Amino acid sequence: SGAAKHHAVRVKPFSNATTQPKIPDGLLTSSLSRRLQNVVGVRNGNSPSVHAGSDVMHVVIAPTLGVPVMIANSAEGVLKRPGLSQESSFIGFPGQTVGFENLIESTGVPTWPPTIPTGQKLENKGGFVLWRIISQGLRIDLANSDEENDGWFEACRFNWRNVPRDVCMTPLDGSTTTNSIGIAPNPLWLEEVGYGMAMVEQPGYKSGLLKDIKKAEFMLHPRTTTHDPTLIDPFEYGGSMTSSGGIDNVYYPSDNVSGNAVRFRDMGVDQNMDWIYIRLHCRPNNGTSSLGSNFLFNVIQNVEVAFNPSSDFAAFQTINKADTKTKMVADGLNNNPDVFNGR
Amino acid sequence: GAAKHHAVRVKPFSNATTQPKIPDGLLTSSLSRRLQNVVGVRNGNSPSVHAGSDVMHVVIAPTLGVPVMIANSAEGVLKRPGLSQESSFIGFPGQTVGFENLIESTGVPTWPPTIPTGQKLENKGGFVLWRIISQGLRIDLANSDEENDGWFEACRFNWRNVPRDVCMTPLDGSTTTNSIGIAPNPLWLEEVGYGMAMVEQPGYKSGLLKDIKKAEFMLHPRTTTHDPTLIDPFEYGGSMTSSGGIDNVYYPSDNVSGNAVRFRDMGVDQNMDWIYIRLHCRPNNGTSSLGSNFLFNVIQNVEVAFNPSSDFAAFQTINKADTKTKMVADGLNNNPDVFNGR
Amino acid sequence: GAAKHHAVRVKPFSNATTQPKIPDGLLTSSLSRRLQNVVGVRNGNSPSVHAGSDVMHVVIAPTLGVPVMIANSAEGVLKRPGLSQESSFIGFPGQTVGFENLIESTGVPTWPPTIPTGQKLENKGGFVLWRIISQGLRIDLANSDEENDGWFEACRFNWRNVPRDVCMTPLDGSTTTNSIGIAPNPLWLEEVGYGMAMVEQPGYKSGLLKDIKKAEFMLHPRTTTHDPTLIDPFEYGGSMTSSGGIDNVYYPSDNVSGNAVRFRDMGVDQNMDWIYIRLHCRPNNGTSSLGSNFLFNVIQNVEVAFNPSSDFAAFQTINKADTKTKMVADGLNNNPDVFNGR
Amino acid sequence: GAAKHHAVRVKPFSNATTQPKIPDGLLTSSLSRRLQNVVGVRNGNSPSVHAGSDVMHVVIAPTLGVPVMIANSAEGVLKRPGLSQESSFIGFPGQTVGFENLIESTGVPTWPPTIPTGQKLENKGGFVLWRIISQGLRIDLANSDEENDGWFEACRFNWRNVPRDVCMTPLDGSTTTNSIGIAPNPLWLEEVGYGMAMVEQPGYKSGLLKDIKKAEFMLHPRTTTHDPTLIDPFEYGGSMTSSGGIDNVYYPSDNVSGNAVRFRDMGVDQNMDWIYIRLHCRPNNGTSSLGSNFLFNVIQNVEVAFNPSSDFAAFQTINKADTKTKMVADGLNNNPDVFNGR
Amino acid sequence: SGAAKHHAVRVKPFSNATTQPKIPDGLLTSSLSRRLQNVVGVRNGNSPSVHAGSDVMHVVIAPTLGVPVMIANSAEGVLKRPGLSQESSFIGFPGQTVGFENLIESTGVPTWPPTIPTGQKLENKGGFVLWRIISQGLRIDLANSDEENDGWFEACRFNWRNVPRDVCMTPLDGSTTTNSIGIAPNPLWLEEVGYGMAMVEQPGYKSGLLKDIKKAEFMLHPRTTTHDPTLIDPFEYGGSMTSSGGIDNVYYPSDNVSGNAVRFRDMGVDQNMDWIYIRLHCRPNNGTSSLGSNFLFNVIQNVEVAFNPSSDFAAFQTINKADTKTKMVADGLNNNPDVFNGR
Repeated sequence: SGAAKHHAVRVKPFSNATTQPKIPDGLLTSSLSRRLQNVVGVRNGNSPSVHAGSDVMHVVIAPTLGVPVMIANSAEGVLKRPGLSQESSFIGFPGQTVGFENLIESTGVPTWPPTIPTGQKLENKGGFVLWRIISQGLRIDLANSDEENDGWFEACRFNWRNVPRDVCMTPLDGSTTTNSIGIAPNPLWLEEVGYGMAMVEQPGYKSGLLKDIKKAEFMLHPRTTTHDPTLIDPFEYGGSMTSSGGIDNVYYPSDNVSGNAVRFRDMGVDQNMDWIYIRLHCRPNNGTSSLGSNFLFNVIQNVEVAFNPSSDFAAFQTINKADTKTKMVADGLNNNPDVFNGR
Repeated sequence: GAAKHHAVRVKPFSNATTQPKIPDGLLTSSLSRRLQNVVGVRNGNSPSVHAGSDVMHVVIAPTLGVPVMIANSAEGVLKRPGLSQESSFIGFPGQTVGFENLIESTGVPTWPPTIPTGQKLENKGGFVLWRIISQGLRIDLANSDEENDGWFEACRFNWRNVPRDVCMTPLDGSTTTNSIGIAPNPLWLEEVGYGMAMVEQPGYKSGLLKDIKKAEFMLHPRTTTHDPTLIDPFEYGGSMTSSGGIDNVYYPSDNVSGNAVRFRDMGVDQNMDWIYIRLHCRPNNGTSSLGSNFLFNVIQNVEVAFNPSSDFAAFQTINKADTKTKMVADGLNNNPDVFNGR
Repeated sequence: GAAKHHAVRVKPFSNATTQPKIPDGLLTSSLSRRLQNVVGVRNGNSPSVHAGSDVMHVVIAPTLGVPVMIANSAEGVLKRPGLSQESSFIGFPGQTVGFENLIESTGVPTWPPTIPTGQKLENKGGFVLWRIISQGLRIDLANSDEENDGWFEACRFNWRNVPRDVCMTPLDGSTTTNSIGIAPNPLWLEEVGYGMAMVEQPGYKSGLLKDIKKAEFMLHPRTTTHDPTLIDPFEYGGSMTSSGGIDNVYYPSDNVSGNAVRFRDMGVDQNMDWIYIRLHCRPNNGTSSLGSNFLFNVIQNVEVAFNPSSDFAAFQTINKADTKTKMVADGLNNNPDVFNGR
Repeated sequence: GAAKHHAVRVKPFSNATTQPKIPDGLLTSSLSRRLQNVVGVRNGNSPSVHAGSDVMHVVIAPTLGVPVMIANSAEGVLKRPGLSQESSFIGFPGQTVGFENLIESTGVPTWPPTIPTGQKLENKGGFVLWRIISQGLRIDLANSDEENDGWFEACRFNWRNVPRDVCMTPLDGSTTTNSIGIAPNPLWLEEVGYGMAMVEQPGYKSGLLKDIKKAEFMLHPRTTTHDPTLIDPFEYGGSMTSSGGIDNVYYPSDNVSGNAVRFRDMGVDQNMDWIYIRLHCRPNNGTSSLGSNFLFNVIQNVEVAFNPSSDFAAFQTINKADTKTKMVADGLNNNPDVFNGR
Repeated sequence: SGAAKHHAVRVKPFSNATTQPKIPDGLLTSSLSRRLQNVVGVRNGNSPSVHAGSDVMHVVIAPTLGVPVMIANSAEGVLKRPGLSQESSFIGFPGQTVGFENLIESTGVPTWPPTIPTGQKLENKGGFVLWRIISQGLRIDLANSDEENDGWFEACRFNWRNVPRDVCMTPLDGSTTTNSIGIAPNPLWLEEVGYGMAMVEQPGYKSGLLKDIKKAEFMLHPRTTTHDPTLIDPFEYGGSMTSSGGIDNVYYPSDNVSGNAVRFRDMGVDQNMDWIYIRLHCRPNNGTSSLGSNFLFNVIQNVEVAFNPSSDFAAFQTINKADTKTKMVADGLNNNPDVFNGR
């Protein structure tokens, strides 16, 4: 049937079954989908202070809108965020429908970084307010030569604590300056949960060699029950959002109890999905004799949205027909807690 | 009888039962009311706001109490001159649903609200959880064969969910009664509706006004579970505003306050889509052409869970889940056509 | 496999499994705890508030940690004299659930809260998502056969959903311990309970106190997806309040603040209904006649999704969806009878 | 799977799918858009060109973006007085297709073109290959029943294929907007249309204007492979021309230049035929009798192959060949009747 | 049936069949289980005296409670235990239910290292006294690059001689200082049995290359007969326990004939299981031109316990139902003496 391609994309995020996947449950009567993808080379960094004497690169793949991947202790992170935000780098989906634009609220002039405490406005540029994740996957390949392919990795999926300050907003293209913004997992989660986490005790935890990580594939799991959409609400902020104050330009709620913090958390995250945390114990990188482990990151976030009539995409929307196999497809998918499976 | 419930679900004006429900077993004890109103509507002769324009703009939204807003209406021109797009509203007065505005400190009922003084929007329905079983609109042109020209175009759409797109106004369509309901805000036309490319929306249709009596407009639900809407307590000051004139149409001052989002959530069944209609009517200039006369028949079938303090709580019955509910919903919403035959 | 889960769903006190679930596959990885408590309750001898009254008022609510509130109990009269309707609370101390009040600036645990100074209600469970698999109360008249007179009446109702109808108090029923849960507020009796004509409510039943040992009260879930509740971070200054006395029962200071709605949403499983019970007991004069003594047995089967930091995360198991879940829920909630044969 | 595609093929206004295709597997990766427009058209009141004439001449052509040209319409009389036969154009503004006139040396967009200075007609779609899945026109007499008199006649014909029979004008029907499409040139009426004895043409039909609401005009494709059209880069100086007036209707200055043939080939899907319609309307004297007012509804379902630079490239889907394509096309084109029952 | 997951964990210690495995024989009427796991990077050390001129790392995986793995001649062992206790390192299960706490008996104040000869008390902190091993496995992966993956290994399982001084107590987390204690195989076993053992003569002995050890999986074998639980008895000691006197803080019975020695041996070891001894003939490590072989150790000990009513875990206990396939599952498992099998 026609739902076969949708189910295939549901269980295999990188599947080539269809360019316009859907969750065939009939929730979004008329909707369109985009397969957001990005491929980036990532290398563990040589940090002077924050990750001094550490060859561990920390990866969080989260169901956030636009910037699902956060990497701490990457060379790009050390370059772009020196000593700030855990020297992290972000992989997002620039030049694709989703995203926001920061404006000065009083005048409407786009502005990045935000000039807080002055009033700001995150303008939703996607032409949609309801969105959900069909499936989200990450593929990591060790791109070093055979004489430098040493190291290992550990990974586990987990139930996120839903703390507003665990998510942040950063440019979709991974820079610190472009005013096309997405929602990313905050590096603050690493130093409050991630670094101290007892990974081995999490169900589904797995480990392996970096030279074999190219055979692994990490994907988030949805619920077996109906996958409710996330509603993007209007968002304006003054001092209710904050950053480290440095050139990293990673902004997150100033606290966890304000109404803005909860609104930001709810609108920026698909809370039907789980999170995955990966530690890459890489080849050392000191810049003189060891130059770290270079990786190939391939992240795909399949998203279904309901476009509003003002959008030019509203003409392309198609009908979402409910299928009888959707629930059992999802249950079969999420009945295995293994953090990764073979490609 | 699940068959009668399904019949009402797919045909809002069906007479299968007087107590329809969504037979999914979500609300354990509940009671439903089929809110209805019949109103005559004519495109207005506005001096400035719609000067020279023969288009009457109709929005049918899944709001509690006042589903229909009509801009460039003769009633709108008379009641709300030069304000709120000279709109008129069709609601459900004298039926259980509704609110009453009070001055919060003293408790004195007060309409229009005395902003910035603290106000309270008291829920008078005796319920806090509500949902829409089905909503329908029927329009008939009431002109003679010598005056029955014109055409219409309509489409359903996914609403952008902006708090200022909804407003609160008297249920009976007046500006003073103080039996308030939630309506689509005429400000939606100024920002989305007027400049909207209707022809590009899926399910868009057009037709002649003389043939609109054979059409029927209904909102479409989701195929999945139809979650109910919760009415929260509502007190406000400067967080709500209006045009400041005698139109007495009030709405959130901005789109970002907590009150704005609470108002949006509680006033709208966000499981249902919206429909927009443009009526290209006979000109109404006041001297040589006197417009198109319409009969509007709007029905909103609502299911609520009454609280024990209500004088309707004793009449609640059980909601029994039926197997065919999802199939009925999917069959209903699989066709995006804005209207069908009656 | 899922038969034990269904058994616990329909029978809260069933011995089928120590780790029940709602087998719908909603929480992929989750663990469950069967929160239970057995207490002895007798009607009190109030000097002023319930002076001369022989009625104990019991509310069974789907609140996290302290589901039962008893007004005009001996323990209520002793611990909370002339305050909060001299009510007692039955909670689940020493088990996983609960909060801890802190001074926000320093993090030092502190009970009672030092209003209006900034307080933080730290969630001490390792979970943020929780839902009630099933909740039930058993009441046993422990009086001698010679003193078995009296009668009771009960009803289930759709809850007002007002923030001030819920409160926070120590889990162990005291006023001093800094392990806090969420309880139905005795203010609900003042506003709704006392003035309710219970006999009119659907599913209302009455019986003799000597036959209450054969009855079982249990809340009714929905037939649709039992969506979980999210515990949000909570910090309060003047947004919470109390009677000002030593009863230390704290609740939102109004029904409209952001904290009020957050508290109400996070503390209550809104997929369940509430139960109100009136116990008409033997009089308690304090010296010679000690009224009626009961055995209260309340069980709240809760499913939670533990976060990584929790030591319980290692024990979580996979929730597999079962085909009979909807049928079981609908069969359970299709009967509005407030109690069924034990 | 392909049933929806066949439905759109035989019924241009069908609601089967928002992304139709010709399922022949010609374009491996492609996306489709259903270009539609609904306009009100009434016969004009010309001072000189159509002075005293009640006939509107309508050409439905397979031109990219502006398929319909109406001569002697009120809008034509207003926008293009005494020029280009006082014609109106119905195009598809704001949708993907269209061009932009530039000054060739600087690249600055400029409309009208500054002949004889070098101009460039930049293709603003992200595609170079395009073909028409199906094209149809619906005409509705919007006059009152009292004023429903008049008749119409129509025929389909094999097109001359002369470059000056096509022109470029703004997509939105204006004379000033710099979003350009390809339209049938009103010069074709002067050379062919006006002097045509329509009654002799095969498939010719006539009817009453009051019954045109029951008719549907659609172009007929071939039964063989529907080969796509290629949009070539186009730069022109004196090779294009206009009447010299404010109507801004531009067409090749002769029929033999390389640019003339390139323009003709790239702007027209030559696998389709054309349709000529004569509407004999009520007279329009400009003050008391306003002639006949129609509702024009034209849909052009187009399949394109987007190039990598386009943002639409990500949305392209695989065109799978179907066994029923040839049968569907042959069944469609085997009937030369100019219109069929709506 | 439901016993399928239990049998799967019985035969595959790293199986993801269930998070709460059991031995479905109906011995422990009401019980709860924990899957104790730890993942540690291990490298053969460069010792100056004890393992001078030796590239052999000695691994013993024993059915001891909490610290099943002992590695001699590891870099961590050379660092933490210089010249003492065979320069060994231990992989245990910290932060998981099992373990002990050392106290001064007279005052009850926790104290590590013990201040012997003064009276000490090993306080059982698990909330249980009856325990048994469902299954125990070890996975070793060579984490060197392809230009440093030289070496080989040999392994054999054996029947332990049950000498009390062959086991010891050491912190669960592998340090020498944390007061959360477990039971480990004593390095003294190596110099009395292990170093001189004729490994090739033991049935089931196998050998291979270090670059292929990642395909091997070592697991202990239980008896085919009923798996009796081990009872943890109260334990207090003065001079009946001893160490080398150095900063290694590895403590073991002072002799083999005291009542305390036998009690320690019986309570700390599941004597229904066999032992495995592995020799890793690693790449040389001299600190100037060869830096040894780096490994990834992944050890899992699946344990079933009966919690006492004072424990908070007593509420979570489930019923142990006897299954008809348990005996044949165990017999099929232990009928092959091969020291390792493919993963």
